[PDB]
Amino acid sequence: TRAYWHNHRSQLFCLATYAGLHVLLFGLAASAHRDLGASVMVAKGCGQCLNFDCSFIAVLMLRRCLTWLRATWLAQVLPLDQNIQFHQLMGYVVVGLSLVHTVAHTVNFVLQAQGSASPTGVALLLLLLLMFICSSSCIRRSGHFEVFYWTHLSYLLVWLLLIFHGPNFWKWLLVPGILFFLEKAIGLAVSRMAAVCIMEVNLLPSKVTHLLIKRPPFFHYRPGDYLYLNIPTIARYEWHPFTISSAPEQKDTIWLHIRSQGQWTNRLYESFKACNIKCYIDGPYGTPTRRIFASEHAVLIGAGIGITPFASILQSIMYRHQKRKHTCPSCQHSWIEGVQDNMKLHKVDFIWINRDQRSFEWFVSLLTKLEMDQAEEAQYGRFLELHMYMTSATQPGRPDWSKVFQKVAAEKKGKVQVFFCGSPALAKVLKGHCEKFGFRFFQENF
Amino acid sequence: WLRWVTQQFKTIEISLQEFKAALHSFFAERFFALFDSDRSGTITLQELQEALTLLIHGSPMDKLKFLFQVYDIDDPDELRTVLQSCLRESAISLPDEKLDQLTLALFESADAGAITFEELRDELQRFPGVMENLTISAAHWLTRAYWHNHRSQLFCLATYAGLHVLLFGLAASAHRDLGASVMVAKGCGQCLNFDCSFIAVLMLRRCLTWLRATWLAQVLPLDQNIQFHQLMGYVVVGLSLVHTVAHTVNFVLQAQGSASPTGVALLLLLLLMFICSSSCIRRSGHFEVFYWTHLSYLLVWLLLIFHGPNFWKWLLVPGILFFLEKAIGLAVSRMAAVCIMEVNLLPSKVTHLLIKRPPFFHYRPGDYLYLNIPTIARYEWHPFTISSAPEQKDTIWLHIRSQGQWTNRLYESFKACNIKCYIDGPYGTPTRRIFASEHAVLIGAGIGITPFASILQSIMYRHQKRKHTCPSCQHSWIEGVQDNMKLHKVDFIWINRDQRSFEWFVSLLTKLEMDQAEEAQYGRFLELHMYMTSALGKNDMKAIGLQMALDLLANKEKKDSITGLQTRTQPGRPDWSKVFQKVAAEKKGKVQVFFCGSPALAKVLKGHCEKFGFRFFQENF
Ligand SMILES: Cc1cc2nc3c(=O)[nH]c(=O)nc-3n(C[C@H](O)[C@H](O)[C@H](O)COP(=O)(O)OP(=O)(O)OC[C@H]3O[C@@H](n4cnc5c(N)ncnc54)[C@H](O)[C@@H]3O)c2cc1C
Ligand SMILES: Cc1cc2nc3c(=O)[nH]c(=O)nc-3n(C[C@H](O)[C@H](O)[C@H](O)COP(=O)(O)OP(=O)(O)OC[C@H]3O[C@@H](n4cnc5c(N)ncnc54)[C@H](O)[C@@H]3O)c2cc1C
Ligand SMILES: NC(=O)C1=CN([C@@H]2O[C@H](COP(=O)(O)OP(=O)(O)OC[C@H]3O[C@@H](n4cnc5c(N)ncnc54)[C@H](OP(=O)(O)O)[C@@H]3O)[C@@H](O)[C@H]2O)C=CC1
Ligand SMILES: NC(=O)C1=CN([C@@H]2O[C@H](COP(=O)(O)OP(=O)(O)OC[C@H]3O[C@@H](n4cnc5c(N)ncnc54)[C@H](OP(=O)(O)O)[C@@H]3O)[C@@H](O)[C@H]2O)C=CC1
Ligand code: HEB
Ligand code: HEB
Ligand code: HEB
Ligand code: HEB
Ligand SMILES: CCCCCCCCCCCC
Ligand SMILES: [Zn+2]
Repeated sequence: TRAYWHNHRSQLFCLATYAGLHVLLFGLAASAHRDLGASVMVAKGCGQCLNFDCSFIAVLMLRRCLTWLRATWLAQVLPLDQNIQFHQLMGYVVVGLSLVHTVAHTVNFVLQAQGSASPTGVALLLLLLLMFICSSSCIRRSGHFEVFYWTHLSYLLVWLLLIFHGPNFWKWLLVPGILFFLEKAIGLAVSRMAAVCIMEVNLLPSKVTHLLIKRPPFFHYRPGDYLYLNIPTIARYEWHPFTISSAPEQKDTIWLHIRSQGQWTNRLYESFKACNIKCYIDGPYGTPTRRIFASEHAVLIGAGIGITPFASILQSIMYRHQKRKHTCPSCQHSWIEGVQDNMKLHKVDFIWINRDQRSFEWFVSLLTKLEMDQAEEAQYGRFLELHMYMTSATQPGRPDWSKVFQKVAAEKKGKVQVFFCGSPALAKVLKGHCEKFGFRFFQENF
Repeated sequence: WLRWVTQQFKTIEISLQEFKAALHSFFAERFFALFDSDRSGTITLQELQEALTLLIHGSPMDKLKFLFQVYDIDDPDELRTVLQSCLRESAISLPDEKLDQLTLALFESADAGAITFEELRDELQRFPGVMENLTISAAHWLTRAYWHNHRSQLFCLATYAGLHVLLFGLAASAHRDLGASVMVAKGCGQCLNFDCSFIAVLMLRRCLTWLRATWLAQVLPLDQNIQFHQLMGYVVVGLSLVHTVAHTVNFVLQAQGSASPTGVALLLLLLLMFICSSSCIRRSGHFEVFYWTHLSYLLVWLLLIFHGPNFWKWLLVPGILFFLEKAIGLAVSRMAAVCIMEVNLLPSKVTHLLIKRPPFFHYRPGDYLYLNIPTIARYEWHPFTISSAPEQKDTIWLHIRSQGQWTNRLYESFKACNIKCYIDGPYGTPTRRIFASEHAVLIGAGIGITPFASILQSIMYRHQKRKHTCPSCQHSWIEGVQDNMKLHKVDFIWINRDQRSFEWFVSLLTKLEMDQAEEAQYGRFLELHMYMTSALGKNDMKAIGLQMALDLLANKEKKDSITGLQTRTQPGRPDWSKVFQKVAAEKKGKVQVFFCGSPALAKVLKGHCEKFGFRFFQENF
């Protein structure tokens, strides 16, 4: 659709520039070997393309530097949450190109039939087929992940073999390769790790587990800071990110809501379907959101399914709001302090738009809780308003942004803002509606 | 002891001149007069022996009689003169009315018309232990030291010299066949390829900050990068000189195209930079002229590309790193066209900027910033520590001390507002570990105590923002914790030679302490200790007499006259045993020490913390 193109705009640009660079290198090597007949030309071309891919696959799968890029607007412009299913694509392309390359050189060696390169080539083809065989989803689907890791560790020996197999290859391999080695060196046992222990585990409906891990003493995170969880019982060497779904004012534990959407998280749900186990979290990462707490009548709008950090944001807002309701220990006169200047809000909206509540029952329960929490406080003033839409049947059907925005602009609470977390098809609509009413728009990357 | 006395006497007849020279002042004159018992002006061996026996081996009554004889210049006028001489020796800069009131109080509390010697002893009896502890400061008579601090800089200098002798030998061995000329020429060629390449990667004003926060700042020096860079420049000039003379001797031996033209060009360019980048160009010149002339590093690198055939191999990494960082820094990268709200000139040539806090400017307590002023130096960017707590929402302070050519020129110019300045936002190590503790002991030794001002002001702001008062009953009560500061007490121990440029810090701590001293009746939350070690120690008889009036003035006013502080200022170095014992005596939580100073005290404090079980820290700033 038109909005499919608008959302996938930043994906199609990257895919097309990749295909363009491939055809550029292919044609460059084609021209430089036009003299040879139809077999070493395509072979040299595919060789150049393989150099490029077999080099940059690693930097495509760079873990630590990718997080640092996710914080800036760079995450806004190009999609850097897709690195895994761009990595699998570049792997498939390496396999296809290496296969056609072997076919080209074997046809050439047959035509010439009418060392260091060829044996190393056979071994390289065998290893690439090993990785492409023991790295497909059928290997992690069944509950063996360490087999996958051990087989797919052979990229090291593939790089070794390829160093003294392609003449100009080490030039390509060096910079991404040295970046990869640097990042694997920075990441050591307990560099930013912590051997925290699960204090409890719940199993909410819709196959979502609700980890209550034990808070590490010196672990301080802003609301919305995701962590990279690791559970040896499930998979020893996998590190899947997860968004902390508990307001930082939680001093005892750290929640994590882990929705079943794959092979690791499914393994987690099924395993605990049978608590104190080992976990190794890796720090708080994510965008700092002080623009919300330093605002008035913020309008948090979360669409799609990237709204787990809004649970943390809303719980932190309501905690810091309850933390300004004083009562005299003698007169019992309860008076409400004005702004604390660490949170400057006078109202909040929350418009969660989705297609259903398939996986988010914990979210709906938490929002009813935070709405009933101040429901008796609504006698003088309502702080948190909840607008939840479903668009498939709670006000069913898509909203009317003119209507809800005019309802916002109806009463005067201050400088109305917007914060958004969703599909860029809707982000520009919100930017247009937003500067129409003088609402200072913002957009969040999570 | 007779041998030491004879040696000391032989070391100087010993007239009053050599006496004052060995003793290192009107007190010195009185001592020279009272030492020669025969009033002969020269100190014989017998007179010096008797003086030493009466001072060291003499009883406290003998020392008291000697002090009384030295004090009676013939009363209040003599006491005032002696106290003035002592303060001149003690660097105690007090007002004339302050000294008058001190002399009056001393004459009131000591004279029971004239200070009687019996009355003098009866009053000195109030001084506990000072009787036996009475000892003249002149008797004080009876390198790896700075390497202990330089154990990290000398590491860098040594590895640098090693990585030069390595390249020199590597190039000399490969070309030993050439006779005595091209060997050193090619050695210097390689050393130049290294220095002219890395001298700029030393100047990373952006990546160093990221490295300044890490423990790499603890292991190797990251503040003295400018001096290491100047040193590498000096050795580039020296090496270029020997390299040109090597090639010219080679040429004249052979005579007995890129080489010669680009050689002359690089030689002249490096000489131009070495001339227009000395101290004199900025002491009495335009910082802009310095910047423009010494911008020629681009031209030097360029002409070096097609002069050293394999030089670009070196220049690849540092050149691209330098240009990457320079491109990251753009006109609105993180700059902010901040407007000075107002400036002051606090004493000791320190200027005090109040720059208007940008609306979207959030800094932790103790974050520095790279201030620039297009009026002082158009292009230089100097770092400075925010000396205003974050909870202060109106303006950002900056306490800038004249310690060079930029800051000094700033002070001079303002000595003659709404100007433009381009700060570079917050930096620095995180400081939340100071707030998440109990009875933290912030110790600031040396000249790194500007962020402790910010931290103390933020701590007191939060403390005052956890004191409540009901609008109805007016019942005032306190809270337990605010979840952003869990402290229960703070001890600020501040060692320095003198109050030279920190009287603003003094006037700030006075404010903090007295702002809650009237609440210390039920609980004291911040304890201020201030040590000016250069002041005369409480063991010196003159210093004993001076304290014998300072203490009375304190009891009269309840304010230590030196600073108006509620606490008293303790001259001399601290006995960390007693300090940590007093810390451990009371129980306010898990003690945590913090520190910012020279490693010489870092090791002492780490040893004592292991002795007393306190989790010593040392923040990097
Ligand atoms: C910052 C962030 C926070 C997230 N928080 C949550 C959360 O709280 N709850 C939740 O249910 N999901 C969350 N996800 C998405 C995802 O479900 C988990 O991150 C995790 O990747 C699931 O692993 P999986 O076994 O299902 O992956 P697979 O089933 O093996 O892979 C299928 C999908 O998972 C993605 N994926 C696989 N490995 C990774 C990886 N290492 N990093 C990122 N994506 C990966 C693939 O791109 C694809 O979309 C988050 C993603 C990100 C980027
Ligand atoms: C994080 C930090 C915070 C500081 N805060 C203060 C403060 O609040 N008040 C204060 O009086 N001083 C402070 N200084 C020290 C110093 O006075 C200033 O940093 C300032 O840069 C000195 O300028 P100058 O022109 O006098 O130096 P110059 O006269 O130009 O140089 C002489 C000395 O200054 C150093 N220096 C010169 N240029 C720089 C530069 N760009 N960056 C760092 N050092 C340089 C040299 O290494 C040498 O030690 C701080 C230093 C650092 C590293
Ligand atoms: N960098 C990128 O390229 C990014 C891409 N994405 C894209 O996000 C998509 C997520 O799938 P999905 O979440 O289904 O798509 P959406 O993100 O469009 O669904 C989000 C919600 O917005 C609602 N919505 C869309 N337009 C309007 C409107 N005009 N008025 C009111 N409500 C509206 C939809 O309702 P209904 O479902 O009823 O239409 C849906 O429930 C992925 O396909 C991915 O490609 C995500 C992030 C960034
Ligand atoms: N990593 C490094 O190499 C660093 C080095 N420095 C050092 O900072 C120094 C600055 O001069 P300065 O700050 O005077 O050097 P110091 O830090 O040694 O002097 C600072 C204060 O510490 C006091 N002091 C020193 N040793 C003791 C002790 N054993 N017991 C009690 N008090 C003590 C001094 O008292 P008194 O003056 O009375 O002796 C002085 O008041 C430079 O010489 C430099 O070497 C600075 C930063 C880091
Ligand atoms: C270069 C070479 C190479 C190649 C060819 C490849 C190829 C591939 N691949 Fe690879 N990978 C790689 C190299 C590679 N690769 C690396 C290096 C990585 C990273 C890992 C780590 O870090 O450990 C990866 C990673 C990876 C991953 C991740 C895991 C997680 O989750 O953690 C995946 C899934 C993949 C898949 C794949 C596929 C499917 C393919 C096709 C065959 N991979
Ligand atoms: C990785 C993937 C891969 C694979 C599998 C392969 C496989 C192969 N191969 Fe190769 N190659 C390659 C990649 C490859 N490859 C490269 C990259 C190169 C380089 C390119 C250029 O040219 O640059 C080559 C190159 C090459 C050559 C050329 C030589 C040189 O060194 O120069 C030849 C002959 C070949 C053959 C071959 C064969 C026969 C095979 C199978 C057995 N290869
Ligand atoms: C060519 C190369 C080079 C050389 C040889 C040099 C050499 C030198 N240098 Fe230099 N620098 C440089 C390159 C250089 N350089 C750079 C690149 C820089 C940085 C700048 C910027 O960043 O802008 C500097 C920077 C610099 C500075 C800084 C400024 C401020 O304060 O901020 C100074 C002072 C200097 C000095 C010097 C000296 C004294 C010498 C000796 C002559 N230095
Ligand atoms: C800047 C500093 C510098 C300077 C000034 C110079 C200056 C000079 N120089 Fe010199 N070089 C150099 C640095 C230099 N340089 C280098 C670095 C090189 C290279 C070395 C290698 O091996 O790398 C050379 C090189 C050179 C050579 C060899 C060959 C080529 O490379 O082409 C020669 C012959 C020369 C000469 C010379 C002369 C004659 C002069 C003066 C005029 N050198
Ligand atoms: C099939 C989807 C392709 C998406 C391409 C994403 C590119 C991510 C680049 C990440 C660089 C670190
Ligand atoms: Zn009351």
